[PDB]
Amino acid sequence: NFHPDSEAAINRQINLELYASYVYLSMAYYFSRDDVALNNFSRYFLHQSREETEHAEKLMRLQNQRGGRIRLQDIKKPEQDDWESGLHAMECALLLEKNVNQSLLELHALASDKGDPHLCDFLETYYLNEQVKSIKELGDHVHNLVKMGAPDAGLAEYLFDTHTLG
Amino acid sequence: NFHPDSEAAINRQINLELYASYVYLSMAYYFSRDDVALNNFSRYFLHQSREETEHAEKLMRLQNQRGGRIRLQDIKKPEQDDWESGLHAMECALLLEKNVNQSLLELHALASDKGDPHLCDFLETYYLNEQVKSIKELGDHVHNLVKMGAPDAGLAEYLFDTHTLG
Amino acid sequence: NFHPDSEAAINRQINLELYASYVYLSMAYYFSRDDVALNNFSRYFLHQSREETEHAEKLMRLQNQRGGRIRLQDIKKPEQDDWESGLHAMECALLLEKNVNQSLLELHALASDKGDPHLCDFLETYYLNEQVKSIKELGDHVHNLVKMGAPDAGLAEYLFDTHTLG
Amino acid sequence: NFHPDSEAAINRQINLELYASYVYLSMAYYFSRDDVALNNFSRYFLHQSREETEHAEKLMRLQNQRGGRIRLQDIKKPEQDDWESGLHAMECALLLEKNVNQSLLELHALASDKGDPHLCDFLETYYLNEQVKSIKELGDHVHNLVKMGAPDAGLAEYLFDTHTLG
Amino acid sequence: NFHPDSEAAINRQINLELYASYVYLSMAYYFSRDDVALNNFSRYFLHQSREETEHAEKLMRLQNQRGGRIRLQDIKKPEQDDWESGLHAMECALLLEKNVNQSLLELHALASDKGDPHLCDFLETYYLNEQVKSIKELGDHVHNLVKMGAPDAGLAEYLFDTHTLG
Amino acid sequence: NFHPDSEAAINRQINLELYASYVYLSMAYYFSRDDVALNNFSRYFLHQSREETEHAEKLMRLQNQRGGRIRLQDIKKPEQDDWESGLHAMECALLLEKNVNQSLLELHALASDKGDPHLCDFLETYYLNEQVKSIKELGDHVHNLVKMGAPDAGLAEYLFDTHTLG
Amino acid sequence: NFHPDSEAAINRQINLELYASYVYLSMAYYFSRDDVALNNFSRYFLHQSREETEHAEKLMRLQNQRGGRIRLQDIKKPEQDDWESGLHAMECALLLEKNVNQSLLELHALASDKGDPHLCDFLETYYLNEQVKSIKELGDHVHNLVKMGAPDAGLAEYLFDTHTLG
Ligand SMILES: [Cl-]
Ligand SMILES: [Cl-]
Ligand SMILES: [Cl-]
Ligand SMILES: [Cl-]
Ligand SMILES: [Cl-]
Ligand SMILES: [Cl-]
Ligand SMILES: [Cl-]
Ligand SMILES: [Cl-]
Ligand SMILES: [Cl-]
Ligand SMILES: [Cl-]
Ligand SMILES: [Cl-]
Ligand SMILES: [Cl-]
Ligand SMILES: [Cl-]
Ligand SMILES: [Cl-]
Ligand SMILES: [Cl-]
Ligand SMILES: [Cl-]
Ligand SMILES: [Cl-]
Ligand SMILES: [Cl-]
Ligand SMILES: [Cl-]
Ligand SMILES: [Cl-]
Ligand SMILES: [Cl-]
Ligand SMILES: [Cl-]
Ligand SMILES: [Cl-]
Ligand SMILES: [Cl-]
Ligand SMILES: [Cl-]
Ligand SMILES: [Cl-]
Ligand SMILES: [Cl-]
Ligand SMILES: [Cl-]
Ligand SMILES: [Cl-]
Ligand SMILES: [Cl-]
Ligand SMILES: [Cl-]
Ligand SMILES: [Cl-]
Ligand SMILES: [Cl-]
Ligand SMILES: [Cl-]
Ligand SMILES: [Cl-]
Ligand SMILES: [Cl-]
Ligand SMILES: [Cl-]
Ligand SMILES: [Cl-]
Ligand SMILES: [Cl-]
Ligand SMILES: [Cl-]
Ligand SMILES: [Cl-]
Ligand SMILES: [Cl-]
Ligand SMILES: [Cl-]
Ligand SMILES: [Cl-]
Ligand SMILES: [Fe+3]
Ligand SMILES: [Fe+3]
Ligand SMILES: [Fe+3]
Ligand SMILES: [Fe+3]
Ligand SMILES: [Fe+3]
Ligand SMILES: [Fe+3]
Ligand SMILES: [Fe+3]
Ligand SMILES: [Fe+3]
Ligand SMILES: [Fe+3]
Ligand SMILES: [Fe+3]
Ligand SMILES: [Fe+3]
Ligand SMILES: [Fe+3]
Ligand SMILES: [Fe+3]
Ligand SMILES: [Fe+3]
Ligand SMILES: [Fe+3]
Ligand SMILES: [Fe+3]
Ligand SMILES: [Fe+3]
Ligand SMILES: [Fe+3]
Ligand SMILES: [Fe+3]
Ligand SMILES: [Fe+3]
Ligand SMILES: [Fe+3]
Ligand SMILES: [Fe+3]
Ligand SMILES: [Fe+3]
Ligand SMILES: [Fe+3]
Ligand SMILES: [Mg+2]
Ligand SMILES: [Mg+2]
Ligand SMILES: [Mg+2]
Ligand SMILES: [Mg+2]
Ligand SMILES: [Mg+2]
Ligand SMILES: [Mg+2]
Ligand SMILES: [Mg+2]
Ligand SMILES: [Mg+2]
Ligand SMILES: [Mg+2]
Ligand SMILES: [Mg+2]
Ligand SMILES: [Mg+2]
Ligand SMILES: [Mg+2]
Ligand SMILES: [Mg+2]
Ligand SMILES: [Mg+2]
Ligand SMILES: [Mg+2]
Ligand SMILES: [Mg+2]
Ligand SMILES: [Mg+2]
Ligand SMILES: [Mg+2]
Ligand SMILES: [Mg+2]
Ligand SMILES: [Mg+2]
Ligand SMILES: [Mg+2]
Ligand SMILES: [Mg+2]
Ligand SMILES: [Mg+2]
Ligand SMILES: [Mg+2]
Ligand SMILES: [Mg+2]
Ligand SMILES: [Mg+2]
Ligand SMILES: [Mg+2]
Ligand SMILES: [Mg+2]
Ligand SMILES: [Mg+2]
Ligand SMILES: [Mg+2]
Ligand SMILES: [Mg+2]
Ligand SMILES: [Mg+2]
Ligand SMILES: [Mg+2]
Ligand SMILES: [Mg+2]
Ligand SMILES: [Mg+2]
Ligand SMILES: [Mg+2]
Ligand SMILES: [Mg+2]
Ligand SMILES: [Mg+2]
Ligand SMILES: [Mg+2]
Ligand SMILES: [Mg+2]
Ligand SMILES: [Mg+2]
Ligand SMILES: [Mg+2]
Ligand SMILES: [Mg+2]
Ligand SMILES: [Mg+2]
Ligand SMILES: [Mg+2]
Ligand SMILES: [Mg+2]
Ligand SMILES: [Mg+2]
Ligand SMILES: [Mg+2]
Ligand SMILES: [Mg+2]
Ligand SMILES: [Mg+2]
Ligand SMILES: [Mg+2]
Ligand SMILES: [Mg+2]
Ligand SMILES: [Mg+2]
Ligand SMILES: [Mg+2]
Ligand SMILES: [Mg+2]
Ligand SMILES: [Mg+2]
Repeated sequence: NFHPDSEAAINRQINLELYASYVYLSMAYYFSRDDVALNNFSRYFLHQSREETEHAEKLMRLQNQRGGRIRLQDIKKPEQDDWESGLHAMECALLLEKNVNQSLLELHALASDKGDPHLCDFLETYYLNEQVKSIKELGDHVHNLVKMGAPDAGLAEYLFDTHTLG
Repeated sequence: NFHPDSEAAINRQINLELYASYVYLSMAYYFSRDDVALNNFSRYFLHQSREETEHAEKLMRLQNQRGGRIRLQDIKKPEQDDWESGLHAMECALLLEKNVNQSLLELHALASDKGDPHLCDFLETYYLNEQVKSIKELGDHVHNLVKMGAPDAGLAEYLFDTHTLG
Repeated sequence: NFHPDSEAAINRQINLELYASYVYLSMAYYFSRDDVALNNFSRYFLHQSREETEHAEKLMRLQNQRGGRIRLQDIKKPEQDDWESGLHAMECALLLEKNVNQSLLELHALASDKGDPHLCDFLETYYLNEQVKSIKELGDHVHNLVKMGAPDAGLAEYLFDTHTLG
Repeated sequence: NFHPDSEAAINRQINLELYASYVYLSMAYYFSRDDVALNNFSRYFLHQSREETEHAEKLMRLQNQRGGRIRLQDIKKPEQDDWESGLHAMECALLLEKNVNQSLLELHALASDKGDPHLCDFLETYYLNEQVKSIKELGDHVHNLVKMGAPDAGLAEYLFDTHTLG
Repeated sequence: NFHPDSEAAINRQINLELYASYVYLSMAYYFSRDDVALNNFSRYFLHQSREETEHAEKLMRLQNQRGGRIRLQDIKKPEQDDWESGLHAMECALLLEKNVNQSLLELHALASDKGDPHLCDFLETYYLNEQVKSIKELGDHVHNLVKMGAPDAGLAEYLFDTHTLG
Repeated sequence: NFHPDSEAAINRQINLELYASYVYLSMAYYFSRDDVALNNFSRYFLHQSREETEHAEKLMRLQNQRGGRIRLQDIKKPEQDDWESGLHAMECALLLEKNVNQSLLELHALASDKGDPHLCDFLETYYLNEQVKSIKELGDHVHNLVKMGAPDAGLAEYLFDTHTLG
Repeated sequence: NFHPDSEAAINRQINLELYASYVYLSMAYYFSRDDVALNNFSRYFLHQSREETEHAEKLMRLQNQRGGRIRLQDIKKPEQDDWESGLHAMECALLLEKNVNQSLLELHALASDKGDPHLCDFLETYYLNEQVKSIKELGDHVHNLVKMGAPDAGLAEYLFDTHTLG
């Protein structure tokens, strides 16, 4: 029981998860630049990158298990190589995770229309809550950074780096 | 002491390592397809993918350490999604690793011309021998698979999967 | 296989490493002054001093191993006894390490011209990367200190001392 | 109690054992070639090489203990550098070990004629049975390889490599 | 990327390392003669012999890894069977190691001309420093033995044997 | 309670301790020369060098604790780079330690005149007895070396190196 | 299967082994004399005495096992009570062990003539090699002692006692 629009949509989500992994990887190595040097922001985003790779692998295994055929696409480069500040990176990540969430919600609605409860359950089990938690955590971080005066307050990002992300 | 052609070439190698990671990832999930089902070929290529990601990260850290600026590019999709057979995948990997090697050798020669012994040493230390070992190992595997009659001999790939890659 | 210009240059590097050790020692005891009292800056620079002594000893052992004759020179005093601030000391260290690096690069180029691959390898193995890492780390520290408002912001150096150098 | 023909014959056996060591070393590195890649054949022959070196050292110690003078000779190269197949190498080894055995039997007969029971006992204790066991084991291996269809059956040597020599 | 002059030169070095192994083996069993009986000189040279065999095996593995073909030659006998004294053996070893070093330096220069950085790095990593250390250690031993009055001073070699080589 | 002549004198002693450290370092690497090769003399003098660095650091901490200002000077090179023999080095060290002792005694007398019991106690606690013990130990060593016939007796320094300094 | 000449010859060897035990016992207590005082020579010879007693007991058990009748004889006193020097004792022991060896070889030849392979094997297993090793070891010791200048060099025997026999 597996539709072609479903196979295709899963393949599209695979690519999106790999893109998310790459964005986070880009931010991780931005924050270990010599003129940024926020080593816990770096570690934070590196860990998120690795999570996103696992998100992609889970969908690839789903595709294999349902007898679909994985069709990989180019992984697009992140839209910035200078992420400007710890606050700006967090805000960009929050938007990324909200766009990923809405793609997952779209995929869920497609699965519901197709009467594919196995795909709905897979998404609900592995993706939808983790996305909500991600979105909440990034939102938390953005709020704290703004309240502390980032990015122009000289100490906000340094102190956020050593305590919250430490 | 860091040239712009050098920075650029390192960025090009970063992208190539990420491409290699993606090729191996593609082969890993080909071999767990229901009409392939060579689970040790899958594990083998998955491990190689993860190594290639580390190869890319080491160059990104080098770029940061030398004060260069990482400039990421799209990661191109692998040229096949059906890798046809365990032998064909191994042959395709051997070619990939030889092309990666020749790009690394080109980068080494650029570094030598630029009088950048730190970059030469980095490459020699982390890349050139691992590439030779990789190339040798894949060559070993290709030879064994051909000698056993792959891919048309029904038992060659199954038995290679359970013993050599087990 | 060992040239006299090579022996001489190694002796010059020995002296430079011992000078670097002395500079760091001077900064270590500046920061435990009663009107400075940044005890983790002190510990940081003391550790760097001890590393530099080991850098000098490794070259002395190289000289002995190659059958050269160690010729020691006066170790010059550091150019300041009041290092003014945690930021100023870090900036002065970064410059010192860049000058040491360029002396090591000069020695490497001399060894290459002399066809002395043992000396090239020794330098590449023990010196060139450690210098790049040092330079990067000091650069990181300088950037963080400036961003936090050092030296005139009353809390920047205190907080850098307790977190980054803690 | 030690004859000159005896001293000379022991010296000749020393050289023969060292030759055997070298043959096995040659076969070990043949089987780790990229177009052979039988890593357990390689390990097997490498272990035999090391045994043969010990066989030579025991006779050198005997020579020293009896007050004879060790007179070393050139160690001849093995007669092939391409050993052609796992079966052909095993057959060549069996012949080598039979020729070594017959040289040891000749030495034993010389010792018996000379009334040198210490040399007879040394040979019987350390050499003659190990040779018979070697010859039997190689014969076992040759028989199994032929029965399985080596070298032209694509799987015989691979499977012998992974099970018998694993 | 592997030249025929390179393959040939590596094969020549293999043979030279095996020759060095044999020289040391010859000296080891000289010093356990009943009219020499310097059992720590014996152990010392025996250990050096085993190291040299490993030096040869590393180059054989390099040859296999680069896709070259190992071509073994006769291993020549050492030029003496009576090494005359502990001092004379040490002096002969120092010369051997200097000749081996110069052959390795020649091979390095060949690799540099051929633009083969993998071979340069292999040599620098595994051979050139060990040779310098060897040469220094043997030189140390020769100097101590001469200063103590060897070989004609009845106690020099005995005492060197029990303390330095003990 | 801290005089300017006192601050100055402590600074002069700091420099003298650092000079002593450097002399010992010079002797340590003399005795690991290939034409000296007395590795326990080397270790002995290396340990003394490290002690002298600690002697200097203790006075720097004293200066900081009393609110004085450390003023570092050039560290002069040792007066010899060829220390000639194990006996000559020991004799030169004994003289160095006696000159350091007399400088410490001078500093103590200055402190007594200034009514600075904290400085007197510091010196008595950390310096004066260690100096007497040092002087006695070096004197012991010199006496033994002369009695054994150093430096011209071929075995005196070798045997002193392996037993007393072992 | 046991001849009377064989029984008799074994009885003669028993007595010879007991004589050897007594000689060594005599030398052991010579070297603990107050005007000799070489306590490791003493321990060495005492251990050899105990070995010789075991050599005699093994032949007595052989005699009992073969159904022969042990016929003991007087144990003659050693031919000296003043063994003169550590070198002279070692030389006297070497001669004793060579005479014991030749008696054992004579017994072996008798057994061979009598077609008594059990007695030949007993001798070869327990006696002939131990004798060769003994003879070699004593020869080693004699050579070292002469080379060091014994007995007239005041330090040769003392130093041999503390190192070789320690
Ligand atoms: Cl899967
Ligand atoms: Cl695409
Ligand atoms: Cl950008
Ligand atoms: Cl911003
Ligand atoms: Cl923003
Ligand atoms: Cl900020
Ligand atoms: Cl980094
Ligand atoms: Cl791009
Ligand atoms: Cl395809
Ligand atoms: Cl295929
Ligand atoms: Cl194909
Ligand atoms: Cl197949
Ligand atoms: Cl199995
Ligand atoms: Cl050294
Ligand atoms: Cl100077
Ligand atoms: Cl100043
Ligand atoms: Cl400042
Ligand atoms: Cl400044
Ligand atoms: Cl501040
Ligand atoms: Cl031996
Ligand atoms: Cl020959
Ligand atoms: Cl051939
Ligand atoms: Cl064949
Ligand atoms: Cl054949
Ligand atoms: Cl086969
Ligand atoms: Cl290999
Ligand atoms: Cl040849
Ligand atoms: Cl000779
Ligand atoms: Cl000589
Ligand atoms: Cl000579
Ligand atoms: Cl001697
Ligand atoms: Cl302090
Ligand atoms: Cl000054
Ligand atoms: Cl001098
Ligand atoms: Cl002198
Ligand atoms: Cl003097
Ligand atoms: Cl001396
Ligand atoms: Cl019994
Ligand atoms: Cl009687
Ligand atoms: Cl007597
Ligand atoms: Cl005598
Ligand atoms: Cl005598
Ligand atoms: Cl004596
Ligand atoms: Cl001693
Ligand atoms: Fe996680
Ligand atoms: Fe995700
Ligand atoms: Fe996400
Ligand atoms: Fe791995
Ligand atoms: Fe790679
Ligand atoms: Fe690769
Ligand atoms: Fe460190
Ligand atoms: Fe340094
Ligand atoms: Fe440094
Ligand atoms: Fe805190
Ligand atoms: Fe074995
Ligand atoms: Fe053998
Ligand atoms: Fe054999
Ligand atoms: Fe199996
Ligand atoms: Fe070793
Ligand atoms: Fe070697
Ligand atoms: Fe060597
Ligand atoms: Fe100490
Ligand atoms: Fe001192
Ligand atoms: Fe001192
Ligand atoms: Fe001793
Ligand atoms: Fe015993
Ligand atoms: Fe006996
Ligand atoms: Fe005996
Ligand atoms: Mg994709
Ligand atoms: Mg996360
Ligand atoms: Mg793009
Ligand atoms: Mg873009
Ligand atoms: Mg539902
Ligand atoms: Mg549900
Ligand atoms: Mg979830
Ligand atoms: Mg996330
Ligand atoms: Mg937060
Ligand atoms: Mg890229
Ligand atoms: Mg791999
Ligand atoms: Mg594309
Ligand atoms: Mg394509
Ligand atoms: Mg290198
Ligand atoms: Mg590598
Ligand atoms: Mg690989
Ligand atoms: Mg294989
Ligand atoms: Mg200097
Ligand atoms: Mg450091
Ligand atoms: Mg100055
Ligand atoms: Mg100045
Ligand atoms: Mg380094
Ligand atoms: Mg540093
Ligand atoms: Mg920092
Ligand atoms: Mg020979
Ligand atoms: Mg064997
Ligand atoms: Mg030949
Ligand atoms: Mg031939
Ligand atoms: Mg046997
Ligand atoms: Mg064998
Ligand atoms: Mg078999
Ligand atoms: Mg050869
Ligand atoms: Mg060695
Ligand atoms: Mg020859
Ligand atoms: Mg010759
Ligand atoms: Mg190089
Ligand atoms: Mg290099
Ligand atoms: Mg090396
Ligand atoms: Mg060596
Ligand atoms: Mg020495
Ligand atoms: Mg000073
Ligand atoms: Mg001391
Ligand atoms: Mg001066
Ligand atoms: Mg001077
Ligand atoms: Mg007191
Ligand atoms: Mg004291
Ligand atoms: Mg001292
Ligand atoms: Mg003393
Ligand atoms: Mg009796
Ligand atoms: Mg014994
Ligand atoms: Mg009597
Ligand atoms: Mg008598
Ligand atoms: Mg037997
Ligand atoms: Mg025996
Ligand atoms: Mg005995
Ligand atoms: Mg001895």
